[PDB]
Amino acid sequence: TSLTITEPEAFMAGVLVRYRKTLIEKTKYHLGYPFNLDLDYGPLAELQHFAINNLGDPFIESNYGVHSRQFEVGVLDWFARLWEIEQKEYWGYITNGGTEGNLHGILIGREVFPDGIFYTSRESHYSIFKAARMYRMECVKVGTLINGEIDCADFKAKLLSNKDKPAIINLNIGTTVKGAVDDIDLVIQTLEECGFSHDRFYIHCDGALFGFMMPFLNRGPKITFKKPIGSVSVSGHKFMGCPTPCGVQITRLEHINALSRNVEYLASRDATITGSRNGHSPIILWYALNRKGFKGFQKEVQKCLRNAHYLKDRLREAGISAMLNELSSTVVFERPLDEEFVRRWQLACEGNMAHVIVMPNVTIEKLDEFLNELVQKRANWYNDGKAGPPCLAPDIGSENCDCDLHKLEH
Amino acid sequence: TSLTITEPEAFMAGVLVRYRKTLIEKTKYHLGYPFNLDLDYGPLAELQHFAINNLGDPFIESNYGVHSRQFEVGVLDWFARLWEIEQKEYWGYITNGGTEGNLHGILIGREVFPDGIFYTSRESHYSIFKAARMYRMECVKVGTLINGEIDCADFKAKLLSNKDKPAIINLNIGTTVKGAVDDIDLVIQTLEECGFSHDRFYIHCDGALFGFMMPFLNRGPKITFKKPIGSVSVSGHKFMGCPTPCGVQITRLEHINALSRNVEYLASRDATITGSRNGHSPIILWYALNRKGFKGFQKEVQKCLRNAHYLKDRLREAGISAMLNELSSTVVFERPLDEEFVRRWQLACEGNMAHVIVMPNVTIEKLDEFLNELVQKRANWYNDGKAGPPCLAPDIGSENCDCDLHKLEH
Ligand SMILES: [Ca+2]
Ligand SMILES: [Ca+2]
Ligand SMILES: [Zn+2]
Ligand SMILES: [Zn+2]
Repeated sequence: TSLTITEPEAFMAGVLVRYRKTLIEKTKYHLGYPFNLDLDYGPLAELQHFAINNLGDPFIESNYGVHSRQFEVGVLDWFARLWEIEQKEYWGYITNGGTEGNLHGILIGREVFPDGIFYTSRESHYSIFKAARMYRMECVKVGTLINGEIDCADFKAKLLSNKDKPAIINLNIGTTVKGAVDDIDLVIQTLEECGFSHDRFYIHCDGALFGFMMPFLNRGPKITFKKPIGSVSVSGHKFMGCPTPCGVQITRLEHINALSRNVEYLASRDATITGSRNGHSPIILWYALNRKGFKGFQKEVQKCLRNAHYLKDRLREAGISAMLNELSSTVVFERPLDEEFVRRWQLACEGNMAHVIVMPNVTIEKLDEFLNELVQKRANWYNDGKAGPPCLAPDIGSENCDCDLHKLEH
Repeated sequence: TSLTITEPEAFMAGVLVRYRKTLIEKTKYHLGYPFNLDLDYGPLAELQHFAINNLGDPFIESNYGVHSRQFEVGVLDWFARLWEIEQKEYWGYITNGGTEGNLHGILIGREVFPDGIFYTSRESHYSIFKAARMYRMECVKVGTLINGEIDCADFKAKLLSNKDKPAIINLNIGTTVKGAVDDIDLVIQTLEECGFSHDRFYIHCDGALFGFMMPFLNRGPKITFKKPIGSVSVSGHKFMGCPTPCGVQITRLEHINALSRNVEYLASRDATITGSRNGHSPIILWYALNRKGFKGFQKEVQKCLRNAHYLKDRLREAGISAMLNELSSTVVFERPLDEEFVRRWQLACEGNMAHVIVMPNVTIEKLDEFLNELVQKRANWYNDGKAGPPCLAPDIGSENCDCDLHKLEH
């Protein structure tokens, strides 16, 4: 459905009204992807009048004056507080998304250790493997437990067979498909007891969704630069919500010296992946953090976990295979067989799993509308004498599978 | 000037009114950077209500439904027509800027030729060298004529000393500082006559500013995939104008197969540098191309060249060193000595050069306000018996220098 451009009104603002309609509709039924669709930023749309560009370092003002560094630096300072690094220990910037933050953090680690072996789990986001290939790093794929966590036994095994070289590591704070959280503490411990001291490994934390969310609980492996991590990224258009993709990458200031170069025509430094940078995003994220604070976010997070547990419980009671990890708003379940149902609710699918990500816009009323439809349609899919439901035990563990075999065991 | 975030109105919408004021002011006096500040996109700011995300390939719809691919594909088709490649010969996407397009095009070339030597001029944008380092390519810096063009003699010399390996080449369609245009035709010719056939070289065209502008003249070395180029990038927030940085990268479809990988949870492919992608940009660029067409752009371009020639002429008549290349809106001139004057007009500086880029928002009335101030202040800078003006002959040629020595020669 492409929309051809013709040489020279009505036809154009006609299109905006129709498109706006299809977006309202798509927004109503969206469940599959970790994007917060509850956007409360109406006062800021004045600013679409200016060409805001934070071109260069956030902490060194370029000669391009139409920028939002006041906001950007505010937001970054908040993130530094959130992850416990002090003003004079940290560098970072507001990115174009979680994949830019991954490319930045992995690049930083390659520069700390050019001979470094790179390690990540099999359930790392495609951005991580893209980065290693772009960067010509040796990528060792570490195995994974049933639930998605990195397997620190297989990790240990792999560390010891490359004991000469330093270790560069990506950890998944909330894997894309299953919503697992790599055990930072155990990973650190495993390194130390294979004779990797702090000065022979670099850890990047990919927290595109859950990295934002986890500091608002009193639970789980804390993300803090008091541990020997190297950098942490988050996507701003995931939990916080932002009309355009953005994110936040924060690293140790010591680490940024190897990337940072003066660029005379900016009167700034280039330590970012990008050149020109979105300067609306920093304002949008500043507005949100201010309106809501750590209390407003903690609420939204706790309600999202509650609503995911609800969804999971309702699915199990309908005898549909489903899992929800401890620290997660990602409900993995039996992949709907009706692919037009998949497209209507915009579900992400891998193999025999689909998932719903319960973002602030995802309400109980909306989960019920969905469970209604899914249950009605499921009845026509696996009726005798057709094959009967797929077994998700290999994906989510047999405790969570409700196929013909595993429903009996519970 | 950072802006601290505090836990919970007036204080916030107070800030927006003050910030909006400083942006109006900064927009009034901006001359140094290639950003079109004449933004006519008021009807589209409704859409800041949606989380538009073109996540994945522009031509394969992902399951995330809140996207602008209708627009994106329209815009890309227009660019394909503009650079003369047919619907079934080309792939491309709307990027986050000219640096993403550079990283994409250089990556494509590295995959066509993994053993390839990379060549660019000394006056390539910092993005180009950043890419080669990120990508661990061998970068051979080719020398440059006075005016900024790549020196195809020094090119030839360098080609022949690496005659075994294939050649990957970046060409600067409008260099950042001086506004030069690498001679594509001559570069091609030089390759052919050093025994590089089409299947042993890849050319990327960096056209962040002037790549958009040049097809609207009947002059200069035409950008066309009928010649053996590999890819062309442009920045959308440069000439066309866009509140957020964006761009357009177009390559040959044959070339994209080496990067493109299916990602099951998108139900799309990943052939981009990025993951999540701005889906407002494609709409903004679609609106602009439609309102104005090839006629509206041709006008804006011709007026920008006219206004640059004006600025240059006025500068020479005040006996201020200045150059304007043939195919350029970039007026290079004696770097103001008053750095607060530099910051007031937001000029980009390198060495003894500054420059004004004459973008559609840059009017004659505004150029005159600037020439007035510059001329008044210049009188206090080089009065006897202080040193007298710097010599820009090494930078811009002695025909364009008006120092104490070279002003005599003309
Ligand atoms: Ca329960
Ligand atoms: Ca003239
Ligand atoms: Zn089973
Ligand atoms: Zn001179």
